[PDB]
Amino acid sequence: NKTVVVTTILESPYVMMKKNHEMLEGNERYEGYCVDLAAEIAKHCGFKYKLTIVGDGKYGARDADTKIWNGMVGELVYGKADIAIAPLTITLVREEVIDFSKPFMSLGISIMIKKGTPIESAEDLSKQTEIAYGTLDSGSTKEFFRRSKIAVFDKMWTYMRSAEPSVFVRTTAEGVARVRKSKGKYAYLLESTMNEYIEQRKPCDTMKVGGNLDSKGYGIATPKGSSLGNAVNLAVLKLNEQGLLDKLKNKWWYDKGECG
Amino acid sequence: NKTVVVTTILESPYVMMKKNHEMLEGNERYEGYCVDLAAEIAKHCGFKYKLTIVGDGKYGARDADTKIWNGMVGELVYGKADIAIAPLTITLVREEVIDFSKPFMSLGISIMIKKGTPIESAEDLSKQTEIAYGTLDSGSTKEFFRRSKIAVFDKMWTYMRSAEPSVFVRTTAEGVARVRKSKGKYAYLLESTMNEYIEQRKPCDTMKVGGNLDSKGYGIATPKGSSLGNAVNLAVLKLNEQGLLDKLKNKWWYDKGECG
Ligand SMILES: COc1ccc(C(=O)N2CCCC2=O)cc1
Ligand SMILES: N[C@@H](Cn1cc(F)c(=O)[nH]c1=O)C(=O)O
Ligand SMILES: N[C@@H](Cn1cc(F)c(=O)[nH]c1=O)C(=O)O
Repeated sequence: NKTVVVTTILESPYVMMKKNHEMLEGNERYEGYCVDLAAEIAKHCGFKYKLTIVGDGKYGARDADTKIWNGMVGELVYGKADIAIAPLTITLVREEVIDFSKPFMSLGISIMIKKGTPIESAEDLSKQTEIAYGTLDSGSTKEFFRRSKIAVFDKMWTYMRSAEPSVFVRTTAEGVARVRKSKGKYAYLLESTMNEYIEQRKPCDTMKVGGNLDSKGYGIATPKGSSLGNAVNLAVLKLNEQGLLDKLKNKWWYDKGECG
Repeated sequence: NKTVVVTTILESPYVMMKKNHEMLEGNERYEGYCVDLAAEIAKHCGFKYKLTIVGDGKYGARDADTKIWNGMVGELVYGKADIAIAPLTITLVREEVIDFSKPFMSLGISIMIKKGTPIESAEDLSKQTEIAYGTLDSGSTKEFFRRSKIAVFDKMWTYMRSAEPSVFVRTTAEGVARVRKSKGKYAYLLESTMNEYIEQRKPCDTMKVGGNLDSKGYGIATPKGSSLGNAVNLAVLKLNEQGLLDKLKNKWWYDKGECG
């Protein structure tokens, strides 16, 4: 057996640097839902591991011209990492190049607004131009709008793709900051899981509105043909059935909520 | 290529006999969410199929003594069917003997009450004895309580396993009938999906209360090593991403709701 190289991404509250990470080493430098999940998965599958933060800080997309995969998906595809344990959305294009465990968490694209913003749905956003809106610059959310044939979402994509200044952001933190500093003139489309987390964070000035636009899940990913695939999948199912995944979500989302 | 034998189960609104099934033949005799799903899956995977109703009318469990698997899982395990397209819950014990596609529908165990029943949660049920409660006699819901280490659910299991007369029912329809005819003295624990469907059916006298006890999903199942596994999994992801699964749920659950 060899130490398993785990690729993941800095995204709250999945993986975050501990306040005093400078005084720590190895896996101890990080904390979060996926850090806890990695420990449980490794324990149940019987392997030693090393957490690493994805080099380019991306989730995973294929360049239409070079055909090269970036982000965590890329690290798995090219063998730079053995497994990805992060909020990586299970999608068809990814399932074609890597393997996914059954989902360990549910989510859907949602709307985040600065409290008081006169928006209640995606339809509302699409029917007005006063309030700008966008998504994470790369990832499954952006692709959802790019590919959607649903009238409302296609109308939103047409606006976002040519809006200026750009409505796309590099990170969730940037999207949240933009919502918080735009006096209600910017709304952010992001995964419900991140939205729900931020809503319970000071200064408690954001809120999730409307229902989710879709329904999907995050899965643990391995390179196709990996000897870890089967065990990891069974571990996810066992952890869900034992109520551990629900326990972990409450721990990182609500137990220490900062908004009452 | 050979005609694919699909095993499924009579469970509303997944698979139901058309009103005039007697005048129809083959797959045309049935209608429902899973009937529509089977057609879409077959279309995308390029295969011809024959719908069959599981012989013993069960979902799938292993006898602790004979080690024999019954229900739809059994039909796959022993090669009597090539694929199962029904509301079959993805569980660890099943994943060990058959393969599951990524989930095509989300669900969680929930509580169904006759309107007016003074119950709002599982905790409420566990802390009283006036109102009896049970689950489907066999399936993942019963197993959830049998295996749960969570205090409230373990307390509920202890009561249900020895309650008399028996609180377990043979079919969902029987559980619903019992709730409807027990004047509020019986509450039924069942999958949220079925609960949500029944709530919009006349005589509109039942309702879902409290949050779900767990979070999981239904998956399409194939015998381990099946040449259909990969294609079927990709088909499920494609159908979800195209919004077809959401369209199908609205079609069979809400579009024709009977309660306003
Ligand atoms: C936590 O349990 C689950 C998380 C995610 C999923 C899932 O992948 N999907 C896809 C379409 C609807 C749905 O729920 C199913 C169950
Ligand atoms: N999970 C996504 C990445 N990702 C993350 C977010 F927080 C969000 O709002 N949108 C998104 O696409 C993926 O796997 O690409
Ligand atoms: N989906 C389950 C079967 N099943 C169905 C129900 F409607 C219910 O309430 N409980 C249950 O276990 C399985 O796969 O065993």
